[PDB]
Amino acid sequence: FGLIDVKCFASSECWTACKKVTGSGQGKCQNNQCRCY
Repeated sequence: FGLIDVKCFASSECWTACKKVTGSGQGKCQNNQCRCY
């Protein structure tokens, strides 16, 4: 679904990230990248 490359500080950031772009705040960080569903 959502896959991005911006530095995760935590999965919970990916939420605000995915939300900033779209709103689809349901996500998880990988390593230092991040993904929404």
